[PDB]
Amino acid sequence: VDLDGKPIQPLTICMIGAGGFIGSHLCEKLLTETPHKVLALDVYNDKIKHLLEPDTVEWSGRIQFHRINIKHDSRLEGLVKMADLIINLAAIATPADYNTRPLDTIYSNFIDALPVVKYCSENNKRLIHFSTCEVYGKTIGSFLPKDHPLRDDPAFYVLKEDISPCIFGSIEKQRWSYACAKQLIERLVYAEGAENGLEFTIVRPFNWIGPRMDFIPGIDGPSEGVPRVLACFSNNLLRREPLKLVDGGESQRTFVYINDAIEAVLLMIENPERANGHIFNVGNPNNEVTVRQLAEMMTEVYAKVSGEGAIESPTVDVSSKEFYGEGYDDSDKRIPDMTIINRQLGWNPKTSLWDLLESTLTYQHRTYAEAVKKA
Amino acid sequence: VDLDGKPIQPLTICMIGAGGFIGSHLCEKLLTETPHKVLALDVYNDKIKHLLERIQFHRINIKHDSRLEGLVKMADLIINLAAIATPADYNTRPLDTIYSNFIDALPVVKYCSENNKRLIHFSTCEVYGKTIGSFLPKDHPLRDDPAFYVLKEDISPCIFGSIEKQRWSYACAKQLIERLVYAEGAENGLEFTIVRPFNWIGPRMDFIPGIDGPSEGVPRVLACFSNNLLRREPLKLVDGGESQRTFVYINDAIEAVLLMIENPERANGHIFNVGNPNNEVTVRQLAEMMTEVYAKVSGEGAIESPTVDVSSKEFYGEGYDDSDKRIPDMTIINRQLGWNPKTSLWDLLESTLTYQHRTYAEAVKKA
Ligand SMILES: O=C(O)[C@H]1O[C@H](OP(=O)(O)OP(=O)(O)OC[C@H]2O[C@@H](n3ccc(=O)[nH]c3=O)[C@H](O)[C@@H]2O)[C@H](O)[C@@H](O)[C@@H]1O
Ligand SMILES: O=C(O)[C@H]1O[C@H](OP(=O)(O)OP(=O)(O)OC[C@H]2O[C@@H](n3ccc(=O)[nH]c3=O)[C@H](O)[C@@H]2O)[C@H](O)[C@@H](O)[C@@H]1O
Repeated sequence: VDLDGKPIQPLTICMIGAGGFIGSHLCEKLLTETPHKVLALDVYNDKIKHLLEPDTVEWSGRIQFHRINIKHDSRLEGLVKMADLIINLAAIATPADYNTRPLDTIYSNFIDALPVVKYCSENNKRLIHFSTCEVYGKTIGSFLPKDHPLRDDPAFYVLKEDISPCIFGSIEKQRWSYACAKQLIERLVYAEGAENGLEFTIVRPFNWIGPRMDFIPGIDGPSEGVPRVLACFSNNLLRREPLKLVDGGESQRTFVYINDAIEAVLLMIENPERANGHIFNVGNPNNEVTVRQLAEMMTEVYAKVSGEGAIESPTVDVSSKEFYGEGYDDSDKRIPDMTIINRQLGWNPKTSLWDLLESTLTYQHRTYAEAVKKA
Repeated sequence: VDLDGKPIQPLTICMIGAGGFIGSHLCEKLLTETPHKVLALDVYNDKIKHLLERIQFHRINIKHDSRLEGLVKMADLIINLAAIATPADYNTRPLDTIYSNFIDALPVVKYCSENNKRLIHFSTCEVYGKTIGSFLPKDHPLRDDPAFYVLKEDISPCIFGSIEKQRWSYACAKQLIERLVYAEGAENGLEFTIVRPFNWIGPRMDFIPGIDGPSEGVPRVLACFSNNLLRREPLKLVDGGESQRTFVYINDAIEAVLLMIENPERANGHIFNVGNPNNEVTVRQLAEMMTEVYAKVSGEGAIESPTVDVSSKEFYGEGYDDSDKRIPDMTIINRQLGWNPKTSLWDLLESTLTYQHRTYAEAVKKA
């Protein structure tokens, strides 16, 4: 039964990038908590093998992998035509190669999505596009003098979806390649919703954290790979190295437990009366920390989870030239405004930062420790 | 002879959107002041008809025309002006705007990089969008620090409205194309230069509605106010015309572009603000100043109230938002090409409105 009060008609859902971090967890909540049928499209299925017929036949029927690459594969339009609802996760989304493979980044996050949008509008299918909190980029507050009082006015850091600006660095700062592409795709989807009648919903994850995020370098992922902080630190703690802090890890972020976030997405799927039209911050404003804090807190939790204790210095500073490369720039403070999502879907994040790290690092320890020993 | 000191080897130049406002004036400076050969590509040639009986029109639409890649290969240097650039239909045809300013340019960029041709892409000062200063409280002292309103090309941010503010459709597309061109210059070896016009003003800009274009069309402020003065109506000021802009005489600007063409040792790599920081006014001021000049130029005098306020809902439509203050920086351009705008605002309006009066007045009477 939906929020409006109506009963929930089941759906065939075309999920693109469904073998990803967010994809995989979504498949789980859909299978376990709902009637819906999933078409899982991705180039890899590693993270959903545990749910495919070969590894199990408990969900034979209601999920179907299709190894497709949407860059060029005729098969796609038909697969879309096959479903009632398309969810597009398929994207390069590691900051690491926004300034290093800027063309592939732009093509990934803008160009390769356009077809998906063509087909949804043509065939009158509903679209859920996954954008990012990086679309807001920098916080107006960030340009005020150090410790200027205006920084304390929420006016200057809260990121409201209907009115806060999209602020990026100059062109030479190639990290914004990703954000600018995401901005344009949102603008296009919104328009297509306006010029044409596209039913759509756009999701801006603020730093979703849980298992399967990215990869541990050398194990599941590569050796010279560079993921996103959770994965990065995770590796540091497992390998018993210190945690590399980029320019002293003074940026801030707000982390939300992946489970909390998936509930949000579900509410959107099942209440199109209230999600069609809108853009949604999915984040947990209460779990804010600096990156240095995330690191400290993660070492503490990890010691709890591991048994094994501290490290001499558990962190170290490193220049962004050294770490990220040439044209790095950074989002300074993500704090989601929860008026729109709260009003439309009644959503709120239940889970604490400490709690979600206890959860996530136990998954990390139980998965990667016998492995990282044999290496 | 170039700035570096070298002599200038002549060039075949592929100019796309060459029958446009900027296109047309460029063809003139190339023909009259230089050795270069021009390939003029456009769907329309109306504004180059006068100089058409070293220049070769090709009625080509770049959206889909095989002919293009060969035309590009035909030249040494490509200049891409071809773009929807009227604020009017950024919030009203957002798809066509985005496709125009991002997607349709991509092929041009494919061919230039593939075939090792030099590219000059015309972007815009909108790419900066809003000034950081715009978010400080009314009359907050920090607004006076140039830190908060000058738009430096290598470091100032691109600040746009939320998504629902569809005017930024245009700016975001232009931003991404710049980012891609710059990326292609980095990942691949593309020789390129990007131009950010700040409000270039002069002769064949846009159209007069009902004479040079659609009766219900809506161009840029020069053309809009030009029509108001010619038709003897008041000048419609959008939300009291309190935004500011800096206008540069079209002739001054074209000199800049030429310097870039003829001095690749200094222009390859860079992004350039072409504007004239000294000619800043609010829109209300531009209107006042234009009515004054026009009275001078026309003979005919004032109007009772010569302006009137109008809501942007009423004027521009649904998702309008606005660049608040353009004031270009010039350190880069000035350092690379030695360029500076000679011409005054009043002077350039005396010039432009005399062209307007001599062109549109017998016409507007007969209507
Ligand atoms: O998960 C998200 O919601 C967002 O995460 C990333 O953006 P970001 O958070 O800036 O980048 P991360 O690499 O996760 O790290 C956060 C910040 O911590 C720092 N960091 C990261 C990694 C590390 O090992 N050390 C470190 O100090 C950097 O400032 C980095 O920008 C993606 O760019 C967005 O697409 C995505 O929506
Ligand atoms: O000339 C430029 O360099 C830029 O001009 C336009 O941007 P913009 O200046 O915002 O818009 P205009 O319609 O030219 O008018 C400027 C402002 O004057 C006001 N206006 C305009 C017209 C009118 O009749 N009345 C009026 O009050 C509005 O604030 C309007 O945005 C384009 O957005 C840019 O592509 C271009 O590079």
